[PDB]
Amino acid sequence: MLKIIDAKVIVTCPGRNFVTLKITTEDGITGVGDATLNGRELSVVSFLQDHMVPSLIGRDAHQIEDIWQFFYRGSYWRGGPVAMTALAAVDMALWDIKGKVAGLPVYQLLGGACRTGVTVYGHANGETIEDTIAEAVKYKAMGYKAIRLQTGVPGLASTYGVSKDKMFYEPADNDLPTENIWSTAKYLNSVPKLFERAREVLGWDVHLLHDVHHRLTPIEAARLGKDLEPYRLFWLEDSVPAENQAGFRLIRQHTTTPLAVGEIFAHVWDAKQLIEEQLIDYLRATVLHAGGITNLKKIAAFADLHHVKTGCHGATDLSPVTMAAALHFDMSITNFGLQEYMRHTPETDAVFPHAYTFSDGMLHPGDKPGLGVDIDEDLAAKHPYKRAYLPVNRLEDGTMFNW
Amino acid sequence: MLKIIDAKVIVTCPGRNFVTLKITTEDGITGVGDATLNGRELSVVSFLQDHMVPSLIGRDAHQIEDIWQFFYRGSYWRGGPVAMTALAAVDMALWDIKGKVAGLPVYQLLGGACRTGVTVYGHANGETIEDTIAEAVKYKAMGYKAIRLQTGVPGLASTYGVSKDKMFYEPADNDLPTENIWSTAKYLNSVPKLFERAREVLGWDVHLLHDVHHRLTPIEAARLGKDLEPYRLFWLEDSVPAENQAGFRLIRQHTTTPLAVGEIFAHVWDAKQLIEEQLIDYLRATVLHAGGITNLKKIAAFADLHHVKTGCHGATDLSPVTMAAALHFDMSITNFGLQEYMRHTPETDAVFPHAYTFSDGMLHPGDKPGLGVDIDEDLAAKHPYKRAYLPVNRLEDGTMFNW
Amino acid sequence: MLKIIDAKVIVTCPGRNFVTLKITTEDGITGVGDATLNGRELSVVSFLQDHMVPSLIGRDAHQIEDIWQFFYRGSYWRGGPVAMTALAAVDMALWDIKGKVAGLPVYQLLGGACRTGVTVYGHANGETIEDTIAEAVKYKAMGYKAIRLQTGVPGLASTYGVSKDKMFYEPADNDLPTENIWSTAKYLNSVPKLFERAREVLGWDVHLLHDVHHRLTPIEAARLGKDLEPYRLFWLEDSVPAENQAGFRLIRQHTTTPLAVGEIFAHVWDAKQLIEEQLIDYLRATVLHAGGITNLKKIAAFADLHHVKTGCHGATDLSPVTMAAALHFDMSITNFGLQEYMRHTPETDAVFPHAYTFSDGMLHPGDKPGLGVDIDEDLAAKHPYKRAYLPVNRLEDGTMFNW
Amino acid sequence: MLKIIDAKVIVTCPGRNFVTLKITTEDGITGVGDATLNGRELSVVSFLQDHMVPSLIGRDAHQIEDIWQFFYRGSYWRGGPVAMTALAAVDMALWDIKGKVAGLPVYQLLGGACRTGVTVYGHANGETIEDTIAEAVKYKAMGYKAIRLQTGVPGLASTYGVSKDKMFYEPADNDLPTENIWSTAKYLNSVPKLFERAREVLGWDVHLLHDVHHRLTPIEAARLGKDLEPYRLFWLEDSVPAENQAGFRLIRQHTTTPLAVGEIFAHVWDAKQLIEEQLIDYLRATVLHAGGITNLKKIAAFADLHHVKTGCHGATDLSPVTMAAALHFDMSITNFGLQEYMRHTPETDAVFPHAYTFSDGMLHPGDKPGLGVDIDEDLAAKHPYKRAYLPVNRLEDGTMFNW
Ligand SMILES: O=C(O)[C@@H](O)[C@@H](O)[C@H](O)[C@H](O)CO
Ligand SMILES: O=C(O)[C@@H](O)[C@@H](O)[C@H](O)[C@H](O)CO
Ligand SMILES: [Cl-]
Ligand SMILES: [Cl-]
Ligand SMILES: [Cl-]
Ligand SMILES: [Cl-]
Ligand SMILES: [Mg+2]
Ligand SMILES: [Mg+2]
Ligand SMILES: [Mg+2]
Ligand SMILES: [Mg+2]
Repeated sequence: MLKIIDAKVIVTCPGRNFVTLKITTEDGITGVGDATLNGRELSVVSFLQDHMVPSLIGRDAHQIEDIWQFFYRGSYWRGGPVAMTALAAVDMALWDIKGKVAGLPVYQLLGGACRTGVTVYGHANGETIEDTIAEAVKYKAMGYKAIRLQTGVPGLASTYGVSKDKMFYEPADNDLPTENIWSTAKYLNSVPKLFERAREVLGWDVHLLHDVHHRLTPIEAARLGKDLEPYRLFWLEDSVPAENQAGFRLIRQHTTTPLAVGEIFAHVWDAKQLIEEQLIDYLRATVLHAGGITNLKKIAAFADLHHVKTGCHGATDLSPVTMAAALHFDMSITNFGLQEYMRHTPETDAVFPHAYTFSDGMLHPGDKPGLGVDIDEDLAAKHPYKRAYLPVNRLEDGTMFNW
Repeated sequence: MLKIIDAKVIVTCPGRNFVTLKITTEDGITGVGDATLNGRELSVVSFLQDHMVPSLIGRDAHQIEDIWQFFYRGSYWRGGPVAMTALAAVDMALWDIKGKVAGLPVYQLLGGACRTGVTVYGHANGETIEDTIAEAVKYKAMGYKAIRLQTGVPGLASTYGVSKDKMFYEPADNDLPTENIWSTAKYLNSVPKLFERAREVLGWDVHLLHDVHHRLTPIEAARLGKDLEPYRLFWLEDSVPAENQAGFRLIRQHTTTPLAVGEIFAHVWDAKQLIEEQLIDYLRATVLHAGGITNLKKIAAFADLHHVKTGCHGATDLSPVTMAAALHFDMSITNFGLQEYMRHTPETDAVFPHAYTFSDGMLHPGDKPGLGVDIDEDLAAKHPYKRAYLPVNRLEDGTMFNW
Repeated sequence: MLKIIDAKVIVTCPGRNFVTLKITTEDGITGVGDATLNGRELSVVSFLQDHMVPSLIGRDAHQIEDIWQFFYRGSYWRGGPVAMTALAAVDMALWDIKGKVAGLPVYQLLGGACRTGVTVYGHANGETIEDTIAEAVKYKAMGYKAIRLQTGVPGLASTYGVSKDKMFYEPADNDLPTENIWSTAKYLNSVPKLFERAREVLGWDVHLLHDVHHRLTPIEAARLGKDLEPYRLFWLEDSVPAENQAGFRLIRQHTTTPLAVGEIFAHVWDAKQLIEEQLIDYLRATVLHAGGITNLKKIAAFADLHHVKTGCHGATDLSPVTMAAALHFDMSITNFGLQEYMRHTPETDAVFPHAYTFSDGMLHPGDKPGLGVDIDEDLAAKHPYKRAYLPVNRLEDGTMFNW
Repeated sequence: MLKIIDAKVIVTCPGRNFVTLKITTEDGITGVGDATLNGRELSVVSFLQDHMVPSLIGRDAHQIEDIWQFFYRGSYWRGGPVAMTALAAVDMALWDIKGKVAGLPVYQLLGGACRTGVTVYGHANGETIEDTIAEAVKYKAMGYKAIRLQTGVPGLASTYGVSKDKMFYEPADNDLPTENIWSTAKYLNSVPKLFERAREVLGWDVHLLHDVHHRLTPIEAARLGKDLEPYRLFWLEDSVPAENQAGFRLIRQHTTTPLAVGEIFAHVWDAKQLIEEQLIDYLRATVLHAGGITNLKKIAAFADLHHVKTGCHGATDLSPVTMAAALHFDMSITNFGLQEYMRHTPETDAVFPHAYTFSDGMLHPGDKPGLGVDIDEDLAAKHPYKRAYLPVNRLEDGTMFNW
């Protein structure tokens, strides 16, 4: 019986915004969870502290599932990114506690080690094809086994994933949304050239990825998928907005390029049709935005029935706390595919001291009891919240579109 | 060009919590929109004032659809109760402003009057059948053409819809969520007697409704539906949790009792399969919780291709701002089914003076420019926020369940 | 790192045959897992000691999921009752060891407590209706919340569930399989009277079950299901052989009597269509015959996406080791339906001392570290293996049929 | 009335393990059946001798079908490789007896001769493409009309089907499973080159096969299928693990390369969806592992309705007894496709003297009464069981995978 005596939502910006729940049990055992929802951070803060937290006090922290259900069902209005991100943080924290009590790293509870480390991909980008490739060469020298390639679009001032940042990508860069302009035709005409060149310079053993980032229609993705088959990509991610899951039928019907989707998914329902109809090969949903370890685990199992692997989203806006948690999950399942790994700042790392390590293209969560992560509150207090928005995207005619 | 110069979020609790958005244009033309999310109110307040509101400043209030898209797509993490309720408030207020600029009630902009008024249902409930029927008799004498009936379950301390309230039902009643105990079997064995007796006393002209409130499995709903066929109910609402929309296939397959669902839906995607497969007869989604007049209008047109009518939710946690917007939408569509009408408190009515009127079993939005509703800010300020939660539900063995 | 130093298979027959696997770790921490396959026991014994066991030596007992996969995939010939029962024993014993290492009951590792106990059903049976009802009355007085009812068929020497046993049923009763004679028509014409009378005497609060035990065609099950609707059965189990899972479509299409199936299933693939098409309401698959806690947990999460609950089989040929593992799993899931509970003999209980307890219609696994169960090897050795077979069934014309 | 007076399970290892049932009738007529289940041999031994055999004694051997049903249904737990391999051996033996009594080879009972002999394929392999091709040239000179091609994968230490053995392949080569490492990307990049070269050297009249051996996902096989179309393969076998039969839809949708699957199948249910949806062109299931002559015959008939032919598995771990039986089946059906033929050792041939012969690319079962095979018990006793396991396979990251 592990009485919860305190729960606190902490907000800090050591290079970018992060929200963190910290839960303290009667005898001083603590657990932390990530609750960062990029571009909408303080909405999760309230949902937690004004609403969910008062129900945590006095409860038995052992009851992870019951607590999961109490909040998911109890809110009445169900699901959604704000609600499911709040719950992920409770869940992460509860598993962290569980691990400490058991005296085991969290993966030891979830099925134990299924591989020697978690293979990641990094983030090569450049304004030109040459730029991008040079970045990919760098990554390949650094021992990355998988690399994502993004490059500027001829005749467009900007496009997703290209900037001055090289080991990562931080698009929430302004106190109002940065405005972008877009042309599907110009992208579709040019981006295949990138992977053609990538194969010429980099060879065939390295895994290459691409994030389309919500900008195509199904018949368009189908075609990009087709143009990309000669270069044997690891996956083509978020090719089309997926609220209409049937949208992926057209793509699957026309290309064999492997498909990923789901960083934004809040619950299993966002991916069910996609999984059950075998329309994707990788699910990108994370413990952070789809309701924590408890839920992602149920989802991965459903996914394994349909040849679907995990390709968990790994952007900078997932704190080290999420990443510790993602690693314990990644380690413990059979159908793991890949883990995205964007480098945080050295200030972020200082605020969220963690046991996980990177070597030979792989992350490993380490073997500390629980998650193997904590939050330095004093250092945290040194960096207050600063408002920052994700960018937005319009068509050439001004049409409001998808960034 | 109608420049937005200010936009403020107002929180008041004249009998229960309500969140309101009030937008002001350069020329002093104002609009209001409801943003209430029962039991998770402050989270919407944050989502709006900390995140959405700053983007409103300086925009042209005329661009309703662009602003709608800007917010829906620009959030990146899409949909969900929080985001869509916040967007509803914006949408309602822009429509209000549109109305005023045009010197017309909103419904005149959306298609014109399609009926002489909007037929409502009221809520009769009680511990015993005779208590519930006694109440139904009152509502009929009051000229209601439709009545929802809820009654206690023999062998259970409490059930949905049953309490000391007669003209409404207000479960957001405690500083921590009230816990309840549920038995499906006891409920299924008893409720049909409710309606048998209802028909004996009230006869066959009055429409009789029932809200199952999330507590059945499809095969159980099938059976309850069948048991209730003899009494010709207008609808059987929320019989099963709808995240799995294919769930309704089994109900539809076994009973001709007409089906309602959707008060908690945040977007078209929560109902798409239900509508396209003709699994339901009434959609209960509202302008408040499904992204406003803009979104609900698209949804209604889609629903009409498949014999689905509107039966919008209208419990008291929808403020009179919602009700005004709901009544304009209701007036303006071919496929109107019915409108729920729970009496707000006198204090609430005073805080949100409105033009809409109730006569002869029907509401009417009235004919003022805009929505015909405002918030009295001085009066509002006399009624501070008071934290209050919806109740939760567990099975006899203690399993977390749905309320 | 928990090196496996020994792993031995133990065969004993304290009232009936049981096969047990006992794994020993370098530091003297041990675990047990049930490996009993009624009527084909020694085949599992061989599969384990001659083939699987040698691979266990020297492995890290922590790696539960890897060992699970090693054995499932490494056998080459996959699935099947033998292989999956043998793997179940391994899985149970590793979970037992995991529990002990962590100083926690297994259920604490799988999600924590979700209910205050695990509601069971007992078995009332008899030659005549009055004999069966007489027995149901006893079980109700004993505080059972659920009761299975089986009764003799007029015009048939014998039928399933009927015999001189009251608190259990043990058909593995002869050195060569007992032969029986079956008539579908006589059964279908009589059994509904069972439940009519059951309801008259026992009333409508108690859950009433029925195991058809494989003897119908879909169109026949459809009809029996319909005939039994008036009596509101908790479930109708194994109504038809399920190798053809589309068979349930016709039943589901014609009746709202809730359906159970699956005690004999060896893997997820035996139930996948049944679950995904919502053809059933309860899955009867067990940790013993479907590859253990590891597998059953994935299966349960899948079943929960489709309104399917667990109604695990629990006849006496599942040893108390199975029951301990079953109770930890049952305690830990949101979608628990019910647990079958057949009383083991006193001698059996003595051979497998256990922590689980029965009170007020509910079992509880208790709170010892691990599964909370052991085999007493000296006592076990006093009860040699005794060959015993399940009975077989033929039609009136002599056709080999299903028992 | 042919009373069975004795049934004996014989175990021997004349180069590799084989299990054999021998059944003796009252007047001295005997029949033999194969019961070898590679890597799990003694599990079938027990299932037979400890469990099934006692029910054979005293029965009428004429009753092949009733006996088939008695054991398949009678076991209660149904199907699975262990159970279905045991039953195959009973069935083979019973048909062998039947043929002797009738004084005819077994094919004469099953429909008689449908072709002049049974066309086979052999097994070319090599570390390099050159190696493999040279082996295929050899086979083509030896008069083989069909040849399977396997070759080493660049940058992998090992891969399926390559070894020092040339007229066959014996992978169960160790007293614990040999461990292998795997890379899908490296295989997919290189194996098409093999068949390109094969066509250049060998020409277009010879039939060429390839066994993928369980290592791809559907979208991957689809692609390999596509890359292989220019070389017009006879089939691409076991491209993906088939427990999810819907997995083959994606492949069929994208390639016209002919598909085979099923050596591991235990029953019709393992192939039904695959057959009924026309997802494969060849079924590889055998009399050995899918329940003997009786069952495979029913299956072939179902297969003929959907353009599916037999491509029976023929590895060394099917004894001459199985091969005699496979030939009588192959001879007697309209929809025969191909028979795999790996050479046994000369010691195996001595222990299982057989009447079947090989010439001009074809096997023929001969025209002796019954199967035309027996087992030399004295020679058999000269070679005791020796434990040997099939290999296993992990990904580069250590993930437990499919061999
Ligand atoms: O149909 C209804 O009126 C009910 O579902 C509502 O009272 C519901 O319980 C509340 O609006 C939830 O806030
Ligand atoms: O539901 C049940 O309890 C029955 O199906 C079992 O008694 C079954 O007959 C035996 O467990 C088979 O071993
Ligand atoms: Cl939300
Ligand atoms: Cl939301
Ligand atoms: Cl098996
Ligand atoms: Cl088996
Ligand atoms: Mg992305
Ligand atoms: Mg309702
Ligand atoms: Mg049963
Ligand atoms: Mg093969």
